[PDB]
Amino acid sequence: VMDVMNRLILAMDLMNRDDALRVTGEVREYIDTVKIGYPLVLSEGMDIIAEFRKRFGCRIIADFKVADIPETNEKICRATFKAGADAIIVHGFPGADSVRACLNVAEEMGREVFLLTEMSHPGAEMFIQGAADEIARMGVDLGVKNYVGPSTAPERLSRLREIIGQDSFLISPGAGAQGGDPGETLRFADAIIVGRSIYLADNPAAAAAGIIESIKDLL
Amino acid sequence: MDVMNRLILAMDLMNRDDALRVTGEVREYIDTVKIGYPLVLSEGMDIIAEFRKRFGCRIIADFKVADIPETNEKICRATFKAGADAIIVHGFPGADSVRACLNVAEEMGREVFLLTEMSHPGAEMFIQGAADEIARMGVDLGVKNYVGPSTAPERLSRLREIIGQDSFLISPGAGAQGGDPGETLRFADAIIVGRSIYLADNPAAAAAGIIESIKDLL
Ligand SMILES: O=c1cc(O)n([C@@H]2O[C@H](COP(=O)(O)O)[C@@H](O)[C@H]2O)c(=O)[nH]1
Ligand SMILES: O=c1cc(O)n([C@@H]2O[C@H](COP(=O)(O)O)[C@@H](O)[C@H]2O)c(=O)[nH]1
Repeated sequence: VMDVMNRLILAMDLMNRDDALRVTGEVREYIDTVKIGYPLVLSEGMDIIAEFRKRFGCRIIADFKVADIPETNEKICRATFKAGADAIIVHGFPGADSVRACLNVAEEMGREVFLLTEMSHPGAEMFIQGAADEIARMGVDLGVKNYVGPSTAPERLSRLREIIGQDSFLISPGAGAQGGDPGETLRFADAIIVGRSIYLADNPAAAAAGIIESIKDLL
Repeated sequence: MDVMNRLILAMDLMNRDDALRVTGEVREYIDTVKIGYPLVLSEGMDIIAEFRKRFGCRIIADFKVADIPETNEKICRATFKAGADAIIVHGFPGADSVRACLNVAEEMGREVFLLTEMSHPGAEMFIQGAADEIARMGVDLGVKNYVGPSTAPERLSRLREIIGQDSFLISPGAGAQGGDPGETLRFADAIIVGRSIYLADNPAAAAAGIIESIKDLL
């Protein structure tokens, strides 16, 4: 499994190239894994992945929540890996064929798929929560090894870890700004994803170091 | 929304030169183009302004927005800054995520399309069972624009029943995926068509032919 420094993944959702680069550079000593999503990619282009790889010693997870038909999923993954992303995040709710399309490209291209099985925000309760156990089990059946589950619902996160087993790799957003607790989350997740708590802080470095100190015994 | 010939081109080619050439070849038949991540992630968001400059077409950004509300807001803002007229959003992540998109669209004078049910076989596993409830959620939220599948006309008809005749409904899956243009337009306002046109030996003749086959529905 990828070796995530300090069990901490920066969610770089600033939409300005200069700011994203400044903040990411400032926390570089604490984090070697960066999640880049559409807020930044749609603002600055896929070349932002190239610039991050040039500037920092960071793994790149493309948080694109892939959610299309299999044929379109295939193209999205091909474009994303071509640009230099190490991994891509895909939704499981569109079903098994859509997930397998992504797995097949990642296999061909030598990269990784993460499966998002359940989400951290209130709206996740309406439709996703009820499908989550089955989406997770479908992931296991398809051979998915990397997963995403919510920091804001420890009870649900614990169940996800059960389903996927101790050998699978699990990352979790929702600590900090959304109210999730880093320590409790790391009881089940391999790494926490953290965005605003860090990138909106007056001192992103101090904020990152503070999170890390709070979980020191877990490293 | 007034779509020429009830036909929306899904431009999923991933090369700028081919995308522009093929769109130019069928321009006389359409005035609405769906641009998705295959083209955008390959060529950049500047392609949206390039299409408007070359064709003056309306642009629907098919980004299947499916994140938390805060991120959805950022995605729509970036998308509309690029010149998109409309954006397609998933309903499965729930109401707050959809409302986030509605807010930005209102702020920038754009439209949100709610994808309530999909066209491919995997849609049966999780989406189909939620689809009616997602459509009702759209109605509750004041959504007026919807997306549903040409490959399942009985499901598309049910979607039309829920949203009413006043809402706008577009539908992918005709052609390559096996849907029928004429049957689909019994329920949808417009059909979305990609491969049947953009992979055809002669895209212009392909578009013309589809239109010929539905000429009585125009
Ligand atoms: O269920 C999920 C899945 C996500 O990818 N995310 C993503 O994780 C990040 C969380 O950032 P933040 O720490 O600012 O709340 C955002 O990029 C968001 O899109 C989430 O918040 N909840
Ligand atoms: O349920 C859906 C929703 C879609 O947006 N689409 C999109 O509609 C287009 C269909 O293209 P095609 O005519 O080549 O099958 C693709 O861009 C696809 O991503 C779909 O096929 N099914």
